[PDB]
Amino acid sequence: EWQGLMQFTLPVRLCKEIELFHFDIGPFENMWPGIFVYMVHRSCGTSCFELEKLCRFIMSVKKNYRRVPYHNWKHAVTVAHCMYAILQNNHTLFTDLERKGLLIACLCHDLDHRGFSNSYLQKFDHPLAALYSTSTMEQHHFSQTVSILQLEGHNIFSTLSSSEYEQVLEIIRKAIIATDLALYFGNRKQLEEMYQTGSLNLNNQSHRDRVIGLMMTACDLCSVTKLWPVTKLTANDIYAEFWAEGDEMKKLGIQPIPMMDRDKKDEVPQGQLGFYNAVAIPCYTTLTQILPPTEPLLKACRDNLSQWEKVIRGE
Ligand SMILES: COc1cn(-c2ccc3c(c2F)C(C)(C)C(=O)N3CC2CC2)nc(-c2ccnn2-c2ccccc2)c1=O
Ligand SMILES: [Mg+2]
Ligand SMILES: [Zn+2]
Repeated sequence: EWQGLMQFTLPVRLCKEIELFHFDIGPFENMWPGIFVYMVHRSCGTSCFELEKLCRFIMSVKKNYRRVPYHNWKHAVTVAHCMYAILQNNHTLFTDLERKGLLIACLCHDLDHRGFSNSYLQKFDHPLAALYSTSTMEQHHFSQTVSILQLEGHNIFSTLSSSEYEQVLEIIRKAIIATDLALYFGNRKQLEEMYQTGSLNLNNQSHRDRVIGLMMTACDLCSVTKLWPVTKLTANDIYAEFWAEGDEMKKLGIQPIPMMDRDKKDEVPQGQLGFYNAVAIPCYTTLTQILPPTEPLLKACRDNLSQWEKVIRGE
């Protein structure tokens, strides 16, 4: 499988489309691994990784996403593509090591997801929660990333120096942990404060980490930034996963919270409106403030919000 990837060439008709924030990978499943190779090559250079190691790595990542309704291989590549578009539109700001780390972090950020929230795992004293008390799944995702990197023929970072290697692994660690949405709220609030007091300073590593964390959230949530038919379908996948978790609670006779209850289906449009207003709009607003070229994400998020309003109002 990995050898045929080495030969892959992105069809020329997709060379312009892939640069756009709203690009939907949906119709191109057999190309997803090749699309990631393409994005790495354009963003980090063709001399960045040894091609064979990169190809082995990508295929091992793919195999370590489970067949769940939403946190699957499709989501991994979708998030990686959003990061690509952010990086391509902010060419001066990030280092070569950051561009490498962040594309890899995005592809890996939900590795071996089981379709359960951290809350679920903690409540039922699952072994992963016994191991990782906070940001439970995210620590697991990073752990899985490191395990794949340490496989024979998979160390894509083998040709970095000792210091550069630990640096990129820390970029990846922080970026994956930042995808714990519980951490986003505080991160965005701190960034908003720093922005408006004019103290935000990208020479400051801790400020940089915060900006990278917000970029990670923005990429992770980017299904809300696609054209309406794409966004609407992805919402189906998201709730399928919410409801499957709810169903697991019902197996103990336990009534789940509304968001995870398939019997509360009629409340979905209102639920989405609430989520866009409370989470997605603030995310892309703050991101656009810090990185003006990301504005198309906010524009697309606003468009989908108005679509959900129309659904609620029966228009
Ligand atoms: C209602 O509709 C939606 C609700 N959520 C949502 C999710 C988790 C949590 C919450 C949410 F709102 C709250 C309630 C804030 C919460 O505490 N968690 C758990 C998390 C803190 C640790 N996400 C999406 C969405 C749109 C795009 N990607 N995702 C997404 C889907 C699954 C997981 C994460 C994000 C969505 O569409
Ligand atoms: Mg996650
Ligand atoms: Zn994710």
